[PDB]
Amino acid sequence: MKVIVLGSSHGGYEAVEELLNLHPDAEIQWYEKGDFISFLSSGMQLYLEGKVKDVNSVRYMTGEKMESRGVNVFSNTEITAIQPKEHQVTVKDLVSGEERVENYDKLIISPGAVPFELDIPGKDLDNIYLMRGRQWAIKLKQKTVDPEVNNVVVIGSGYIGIEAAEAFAKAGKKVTVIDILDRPLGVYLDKEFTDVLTEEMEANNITIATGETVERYEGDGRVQKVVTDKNAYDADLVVVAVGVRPNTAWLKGTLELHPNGLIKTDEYMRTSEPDVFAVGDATLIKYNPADTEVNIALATNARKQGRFAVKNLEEPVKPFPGVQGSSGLAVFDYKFASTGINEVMAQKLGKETKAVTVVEDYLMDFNPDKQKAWFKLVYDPETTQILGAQLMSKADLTANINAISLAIQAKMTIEDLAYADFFFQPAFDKPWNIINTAALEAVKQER
Ligand SMILES: Cc1cc2nc3c(=O)[nH]c(=O)nc-3n(C[C@H](O)[C@H](O)[C@H](O)COP(=O)(O)OP(=O)(O)OC[C@H]3O[C@@H](n4cnc5c(N)ncnc54)[C@H](O)[C@@H]3O)c2cc1C
Repeated sequence: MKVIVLGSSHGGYEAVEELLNLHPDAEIQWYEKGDFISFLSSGMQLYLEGKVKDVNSVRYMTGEKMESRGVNVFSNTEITAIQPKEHQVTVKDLVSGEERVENYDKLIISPGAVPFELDIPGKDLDNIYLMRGRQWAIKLKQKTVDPEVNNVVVIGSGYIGIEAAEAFAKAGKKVTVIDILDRPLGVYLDKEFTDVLTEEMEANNITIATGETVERYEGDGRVQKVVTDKNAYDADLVVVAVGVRPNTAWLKGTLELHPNGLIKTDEYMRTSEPDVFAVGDATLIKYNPADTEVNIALATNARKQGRFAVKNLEEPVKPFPGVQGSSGLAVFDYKFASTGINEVMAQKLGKETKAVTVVEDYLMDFNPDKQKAWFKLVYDPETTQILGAQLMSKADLTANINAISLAIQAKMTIEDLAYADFFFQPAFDKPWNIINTAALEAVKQER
């Protein structure tokens, strides 16, 4: 049984791991069009801030290690087309230009996504950079110490844009973040959280320009200005972090795709064609808070889907359990985490919700280490089932969001969480901990 896996990033990598422990006998080929196997773009911020010195260590697998396990690794080799009925792919060795056709019994593809670019005048003056992969990581890092870079503009105020803004602010640059949306990180956090984070970023000389549409880049050879409908900003470097496009144009006509380019798959990771499975950023995933399919481009999702594709390789026997969209990040001193439905998600899905927010010290009064914490619990108005939660503090309390992720999956209610058994010891929390306290508030709001 010969299985070909496309892609060495999170989705493709975990498919290879699950093949090794479920089908040790199989002939496994692993293809990567790039030069470097399994670079962790999630670790790029630690490298840009100087926490990690060696860019080549920001990875989780090497071709050498997988070959020791009997996998055939082909780096610098691109799968150019799939011929699904005859079960063949044509591959191109990018160093020699050779093209050959390869047959498979089963094919798992995790083609991923590419950074979205602004197709505007000035489009590629020098020093308009993107943020994905090893080559961009290295170029961004060289700019961090360049004395000619004084002003950097990042377009996009989502997760990746704020990571870039923090990294260049810490390198001593002046940073402006521009976006059409009215709040940074709105996809992850509601207004009472992003108001605090905006103040924190502005204290560290990041200007946030919201509600503005970028119209063109101006400069002579290299960028010098970014002009929006409302303003013109000086820029020595631009980081475009607007979003991501599925890497699927080459699949048009071969596999069924959604209007937005995402690959259609069912709950067993099967595509429209026999024996080809698709995983990761290029697909939709079962979203349990709202019982629907949503594109949630996270490494956690791609890894779980990669293993479930291998579980359903011979028979559709194991439907995907679904996810809650859990995410977490530190922005200067604040560490936040969120899961499930928040205001932007509810708007997009047309879902009605209720919520309580508690802001108080997470340790008892007499303990001098006490610090404020913000917690918001979102629940269904009819059933009072838990639909989401967001938490933030300068203290690290983020592991508590893992309990809310499970509560949503288990369809627990505000009353279940109000009296759930969480430990107490006064160096760590209060007799009713942060989750108990917000659920107790919600029980009062519904009485
Ligand atoms: C800056 C940054 C920070 C992030 N931080 C986090 C985080 O902290 N936590 C988290 O959960 N997620 C994070 N993510 C998201 C996460 O990295 C992605 O969700 C995940 O990498 C998706 O994996 P994938 O396999 O679907 O695709 P991709 O990572 O896009 O990889 C696809 C791979 O397949 C290769 N390929 C594509 N086409 C072909 C082909 N035709 N032939 C051969 N090879 C091909 C590509 O070269 C690429 O290596 C972050 C992403 C970025 C960019």
